[PDB]
Amino acid sequence: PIQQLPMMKGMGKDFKNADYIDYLPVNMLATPKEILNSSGYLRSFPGITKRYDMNGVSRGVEYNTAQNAVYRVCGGKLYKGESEVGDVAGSGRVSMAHGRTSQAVGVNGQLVEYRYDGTVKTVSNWPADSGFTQYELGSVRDITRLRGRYAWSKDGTDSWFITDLEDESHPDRYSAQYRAESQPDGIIGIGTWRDFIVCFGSSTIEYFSLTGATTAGAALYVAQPSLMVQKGIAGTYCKTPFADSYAFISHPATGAPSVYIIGSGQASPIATASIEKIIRSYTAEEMATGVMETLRFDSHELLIIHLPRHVLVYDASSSQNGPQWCVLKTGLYDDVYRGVDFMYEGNQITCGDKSEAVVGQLQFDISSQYDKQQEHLLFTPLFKADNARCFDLEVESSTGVAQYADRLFLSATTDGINYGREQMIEQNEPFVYDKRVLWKRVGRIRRLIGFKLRVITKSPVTLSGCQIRLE
Amino acid sequence: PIQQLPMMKGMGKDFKNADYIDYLPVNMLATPKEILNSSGYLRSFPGITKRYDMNGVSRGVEYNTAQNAVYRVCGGKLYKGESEVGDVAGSGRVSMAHGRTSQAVGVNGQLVEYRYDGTVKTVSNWPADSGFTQYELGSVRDITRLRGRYAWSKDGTDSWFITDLEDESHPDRYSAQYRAESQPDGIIGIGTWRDFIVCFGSSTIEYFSLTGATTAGAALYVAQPSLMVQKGIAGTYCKTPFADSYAFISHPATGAPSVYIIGSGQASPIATASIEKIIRSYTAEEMATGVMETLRFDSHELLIIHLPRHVLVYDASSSQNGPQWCVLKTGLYDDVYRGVDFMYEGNQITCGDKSEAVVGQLQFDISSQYDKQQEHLLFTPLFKADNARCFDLEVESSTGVAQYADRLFLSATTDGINYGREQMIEQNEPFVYDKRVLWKRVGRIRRLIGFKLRVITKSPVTLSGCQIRLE
Amino acid sequence: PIQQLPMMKGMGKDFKNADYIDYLPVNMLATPKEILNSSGYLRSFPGITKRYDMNGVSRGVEYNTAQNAVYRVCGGKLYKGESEVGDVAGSGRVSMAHGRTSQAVGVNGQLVEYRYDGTVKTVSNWPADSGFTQYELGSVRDITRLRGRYAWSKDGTDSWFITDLEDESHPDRYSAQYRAESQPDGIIGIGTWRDFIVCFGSSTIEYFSLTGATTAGAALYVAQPSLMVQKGIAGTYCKTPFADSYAFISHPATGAPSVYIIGSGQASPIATASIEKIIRSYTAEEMATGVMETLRFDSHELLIIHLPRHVLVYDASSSQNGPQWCVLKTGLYDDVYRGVDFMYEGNQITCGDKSEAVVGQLQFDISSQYDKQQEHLLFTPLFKADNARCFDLEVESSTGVAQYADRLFLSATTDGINYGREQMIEQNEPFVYDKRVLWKRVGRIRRLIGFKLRVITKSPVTLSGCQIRLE
Amino acid sequence: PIQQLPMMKGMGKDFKNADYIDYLPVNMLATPKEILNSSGYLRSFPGITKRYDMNGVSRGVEYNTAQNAVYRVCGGKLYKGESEVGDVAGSGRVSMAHGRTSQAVGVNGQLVEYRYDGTVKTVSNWPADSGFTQYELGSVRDITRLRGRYAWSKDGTDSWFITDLEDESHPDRYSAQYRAESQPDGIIGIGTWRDFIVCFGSSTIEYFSLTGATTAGAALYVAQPSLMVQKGIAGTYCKTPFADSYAFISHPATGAPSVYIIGSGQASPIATASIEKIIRSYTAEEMATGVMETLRFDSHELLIIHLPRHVLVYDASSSQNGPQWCVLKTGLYDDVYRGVDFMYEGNQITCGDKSEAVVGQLQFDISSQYDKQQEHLLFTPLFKADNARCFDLEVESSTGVAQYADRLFLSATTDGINYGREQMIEQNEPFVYDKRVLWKRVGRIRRLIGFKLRVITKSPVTLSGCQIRLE
Repeated sequence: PIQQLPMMKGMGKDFKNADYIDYLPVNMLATPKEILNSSGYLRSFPGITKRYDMNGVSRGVEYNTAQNAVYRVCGGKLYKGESEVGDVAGSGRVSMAHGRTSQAVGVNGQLVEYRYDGTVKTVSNWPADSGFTQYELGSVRDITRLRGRYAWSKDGTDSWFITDLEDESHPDRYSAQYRAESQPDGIIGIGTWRDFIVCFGSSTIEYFSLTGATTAGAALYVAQPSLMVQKGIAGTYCKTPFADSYAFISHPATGAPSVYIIGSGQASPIATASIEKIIRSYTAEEMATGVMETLRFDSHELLIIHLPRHVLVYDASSSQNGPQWCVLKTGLYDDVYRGVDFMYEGNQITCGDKSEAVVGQLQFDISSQYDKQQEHLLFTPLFKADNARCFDLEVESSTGVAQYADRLFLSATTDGINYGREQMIEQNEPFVYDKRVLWKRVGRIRRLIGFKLRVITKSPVTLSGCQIRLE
Repeated sequence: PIQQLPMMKGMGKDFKNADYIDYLPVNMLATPKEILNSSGYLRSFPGITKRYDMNGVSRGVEYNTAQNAVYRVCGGKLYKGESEVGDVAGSGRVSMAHGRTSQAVGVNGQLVEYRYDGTVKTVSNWPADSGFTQYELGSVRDITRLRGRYAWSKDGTDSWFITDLEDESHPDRYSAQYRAESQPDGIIGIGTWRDFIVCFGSSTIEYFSLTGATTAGAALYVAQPSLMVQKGIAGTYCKTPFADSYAFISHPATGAPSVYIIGSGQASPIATASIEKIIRSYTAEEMATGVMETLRFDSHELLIIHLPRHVLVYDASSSQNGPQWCVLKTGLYDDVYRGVDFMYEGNQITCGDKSEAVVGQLQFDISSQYDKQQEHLLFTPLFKADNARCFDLEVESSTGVAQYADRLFLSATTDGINYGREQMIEQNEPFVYDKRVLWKRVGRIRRLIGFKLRVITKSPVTLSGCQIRLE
Repeated sequence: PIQQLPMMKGMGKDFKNADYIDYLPVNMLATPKEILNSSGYLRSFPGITKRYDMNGVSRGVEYNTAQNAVYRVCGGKLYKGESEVGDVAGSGRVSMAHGRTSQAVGVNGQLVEYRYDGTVKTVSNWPADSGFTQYELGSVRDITRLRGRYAWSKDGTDSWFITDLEDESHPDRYSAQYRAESQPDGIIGIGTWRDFIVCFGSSTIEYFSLTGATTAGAALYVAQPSLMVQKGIAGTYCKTPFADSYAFISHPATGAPSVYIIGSGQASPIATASIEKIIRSYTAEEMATGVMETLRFDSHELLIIHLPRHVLVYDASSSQNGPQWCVLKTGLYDDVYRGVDFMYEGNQITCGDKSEAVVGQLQFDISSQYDKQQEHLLFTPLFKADNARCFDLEVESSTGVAQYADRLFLSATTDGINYGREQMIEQNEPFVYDKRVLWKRVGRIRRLIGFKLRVITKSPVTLSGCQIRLE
Repeated sequence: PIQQLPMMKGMGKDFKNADYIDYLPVNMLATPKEILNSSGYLRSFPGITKRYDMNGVSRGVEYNTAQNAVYRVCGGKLYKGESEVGDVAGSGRVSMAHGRTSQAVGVNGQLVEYRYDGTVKTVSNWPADSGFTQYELGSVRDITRLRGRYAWSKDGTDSWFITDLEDESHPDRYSAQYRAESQPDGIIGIGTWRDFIVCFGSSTIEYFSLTGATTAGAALYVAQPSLMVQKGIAGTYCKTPFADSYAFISHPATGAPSVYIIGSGQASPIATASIEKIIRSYTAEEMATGVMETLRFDSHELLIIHLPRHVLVYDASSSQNGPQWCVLKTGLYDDVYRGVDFMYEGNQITCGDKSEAVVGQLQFDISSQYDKQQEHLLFTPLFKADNARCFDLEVESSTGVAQYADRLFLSATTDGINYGREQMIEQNEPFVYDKRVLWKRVGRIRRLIGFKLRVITKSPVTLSGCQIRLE
């Protein structure tokens, strides 16, 4: 009897509290596709090759559609593709937006607009000489663009302001300040959904639309209670437009945090129990600092979440049997992934870096990150097979492209935590397209068994059709 | 013939009047998950370890989103986190809300507002000197906060009042009084759903939405009869926002009390026959004093109901096979559970207490309550197995974490009430991750059988996939 | 055991990065129909036979419903059916539209109207002598006709202008200019959906409908934010009305480009992973110049996409097993297909040419393009058939219409990339309707197998019911 | 092994391009009904018996509800029932409508109204001496009636007009001229759906509804863009109200023509690939002259389409497994069906003629058209038998009503084109209701087989339950 073992996700035990957790594949994305007796395979995440040299670690990215080019804030410089454009202060993640005439950056509590001519302005009140209203423009937390106006949220006071129509360096003359007020507090983040300005506080998300006022002094934005969601976000960068709405990480104000996707007046959880355990392992800080982004390539719709010790990628295309989460990492010892700020330009996906002043372009026919071999794990779930005495562990691996006959460590665990002997089998060989990755004799399963299936290589890893002979 | 036995809910007989009741697992939550041949396991509720030392028993808790903190009323003091910020009179349960500038407590019929600057005020009528309308302000029953206005229900006269926008310590100048008015009486509780003030009476639930009127004397709230629910609440704390609406315990004015969740003008029953019997056991009093809370952790969506003798937890994430209720208790003699007022902050869930002046932090890797060993009960439904002989009673447990090889009392019932001989099997062992909790020989089934499967532990208990060999 | 091998879509491995890709049929369309034990067959694309001689290569086509005739722009001439009716400058693709009194061509930043009375006008500002408003009428990108008004998009400035009701040669006197304005940039293309002017930018698509305002200077078109889509188009000719909405190619601004179909406020993906890889193989240029068109015949609803090296046809009527894509080509060495600008007039589908100054009429009873034989491929997917020892490779073919006993090359790959020896079998002979295309002996199957099934013909090729005996 | 052979629709090969086509039953209607192990039968189309001798070939028909009679334009006369009530000029198809005081015929570009009192008037402009508006009344293409007003389309000018309320001989005093205007051109046909005037052009079908305006000059009709259909019609008589909306033959302006039924803003295709090929066999001419009609009898809903060489009938009440088309013909050599202009009066279905100056009434217990023996065919789809010997081919026929023992020609093809030997089997006998149409010895099937099953008779043919023994 030949038995197939699912490999898109495994099961194990958390030795800290003896709870059943999910072993997520490392550096492997699940592609659901009927190939041969498998209906899906697993492919290594594309490697990164050095492309440009920047000032420092990346702090922001955005695909400007006005200039049709990628703008990145890395280190202390602002770039338009490769050419430096200006200077940026601060040291942390910065908010970015763009408009008809300038690229705006929210940094260090300032809304700094770099115009395409070459002039750098800052958002500030109208001069007292002009008969225009003066607002309490405090610090700046997050900025967006809508209808030819920059809308930015003041730091922790439940207020936001929109710039004027024909002078973007100053707010609107009469009515520029708006508030949520369907909450005690919370303006943590701000975005633009379709034509609504979305204010994500804590335990509240609100939508504001244009009212089309004509008299001076009237409010130009009105809340829509029919679309408000009773949930917040953890930090100012714990949100992103994922598919057609916003996917975010919930604030601790409504319970234990988890990943949600906005529906219509409600949020639908996307994180599994294991993902929620990983998130809960973080404090309020180290989670308010998480960065969420989205990627799209080869029918893959990925949501990437970076936290100070993890990088979790959720696939919306391979979630036919529940959410599909994988863990990205750099090196061989669970070091946090190095890529960040993915943006697709021309015909290539370009990413920044978290520790060096470099930028990579996500090559597809290699798996090495800046010419360094990487580790891919593929766990199999536990199952009870008393006295099975299994044989012929076969995996279908797509070979042919590599630099060396890189091998594979196959090992078995009997308790769900502790793995035993590791066997090294050639899983690939350059310029050969018929390999038959197979281990003939495996042990006798006493009560439980699980398989590890680790690979370390600089080449793409494709695996499918994991099967055994149970007899 | 190997047969699997469900553990999430057992059957039994009620010896008082010979009825078929359900045996609800004690201190165990059912997590649905494909473990191995089981598709779900049962995990002990996390234990409580002392965190702080308060003035007295807990009287309320609320997550202040304006301050991003947790406010607890315990004993006679009000705490922000761990440090006192004021003194609260009275001894019973109090209502808590918070706004931009203050934290309001409805206690002893007074809306006492503690401002963050150090000023304690009481909501009272406007001075007669001011040219503002004066209202007959009675005792305060329940309070809530919406759009910067405290709305509070006066005791038992079907009236509620909203405070002024520019002075929270006084009611609104011109139109501050409203009446549900679609009911002969009843304002038992108040709350805010999304943007509507929900007023729960006895045998009715009304929604009030903002009119937006600007002229003086015009009502700022209009009833939405389309959303009216023809059911009430038993007590002023017999309601809680559960998932996206309010879940409550119905008032005797509409028949036998039971647990409902509000849909869209409709209430869907959540309680089963056993829960209805448990609720009906108490009088109208001891139901008016019930408490309801909500917890959310590891995809677990628990609705907790505290009563004078029963603490019942309904899991909304494991109700696929019908509602899933469990019983939480302290000690080995069905004493009521001690933890109360659960609230998550930072990365920990903290709970008050019902008898001692302490606050615990709900540690997960232990199962004891303040270093006191706990009793966990499971049950299997009665089945007719005439002349069958049971062997190889296997139960799968994830062992490994324990300070003692805690044992397990297995016993069988043949009539559904009385359980026979009790046998001790080592169900756990320190630092051993494969145990195979098993009993070789079970007796011959005469007519019926059920199993007890009691555990006494200080460490987490995980159990799944009970099976027997019926032959 | 007789096993059926589908040929609607094969499977293989890319030899540059070892990824599992699909193998689309070449020059074949899958017609779903219960023929015999098959439920579908595959028929060659109709061949092209020379119809007319024109000035140059095709640059645009349209169906003037006012004149009830096909207008083509080939080389430097504009033809109404056969006879030329004007001259068109430039060298690239031109936009076409028509109305009651003229045929408008958008070319070289100009809106040139050739009127049916024989005279040629051009869209230009109203003379300054009149009191009518003057706009900045720069270059043109895309033009459309709706309600007797020509609406054209200014090149790269987000603005679009409409003509006048009584004078199509000049814009509207008072309010002729409109903008999307819910976007940093993008006016890439313009169209008319049902009664709305649809503007496709980068990462946004907007809809405009008639207001009905009669006062001077009032807006005549209003944007409908409810119908907007958060996606753009890759180029100005990367869109076509397919069924009841616009099928387009997404712009690199929203991520990796692919093929979408607009629904109601959202875009439904169409392209498969292999098609997305093929699209991604192209840069921003050589993708913005791609063309898309729609064909309809014999219930076939084809969406054709022309790129510098690939012509991809998507069949909407045969997409019950997922999207159905095929590749068209000219010659035997995967060149770009020469037929372009299909339009059905009278009872014939007439098409232009990409390399010569000719026009074909798409004969159905042949398959040769301008009396030149073509090559069709029918791959079958790989499968694991260890030691199968297959026999009796049968394909059911409808023969009889042939000018020679055309053969068929049958070959098998054992890895998905490299194919073996080719055996020639008569799949056709003139004036015979019983042929039994069959190969008796096929070799033992080692691990995998796939069949190529290539034909080179001047005659129609119909194939169905590919089967083997595996024993 | 007894196998049932379906007869509702066979399959064969068109030898011009060797393409699989659906062999439609000739003069046979499929009637779904559980008779015996068959679930449906096939009944001969009822024969035509001469009723009246008119002035010539029929040109139009309409059921006048105002007079509760039938108006037929045959030859040069207008007939009310049987009697002649007027004279009509021209020789082609005319348009019919009827109102409160007249029967209106659109012919020769003129709207000629025959009033019930014997007055023949023509729609014409008001005399200039009046104070009412004068329009540019061109020719008349199609006419209809709604709300007491005659609405007619001006030929080839995308405009239509409505007559006056109190004087149907002149257009409305102030606002009688309306224009589609959401289309380059095309007013091919006009009708009324329920209360909406439906204007069918090329590529557009629009709806106009009452405005309710009372002032002079205001538009009585406003376009409803929410119901527009983006498909035209081939000719002025290529549309009929089928069930609740209009079934129509699409214009070549939108691609290859087909048959559609209007839904809600979209047209649902009804034709199959074979019917699309049959339609495409004709040019734009010879298809503009196609005439559509509807029939209803015995739970049979029939859509009849007349072309110069094909009469195709679609049965909407027998389309559970797909469209059910049949071919009607006169004589033995596929001459076009003579019957035309079906209309139900009293309890007789009455039809005109295409060649003779007579009118028939569709007798139900015969099958001859004017005492001429008719031909019926029932093909069987091709199935691969591959060395199966066939015996005992039986068919269930309900005999009894005949004047002679009519015989049936049974033959079998092996390639779908050329048929074999013809065997004559008595399929009917006068006053015998138990016949057992059966043929013992059929040949050996080499590869494929199909059956022709032709019956030539003057009597009704009812066939069902065709079965054969394959051994």
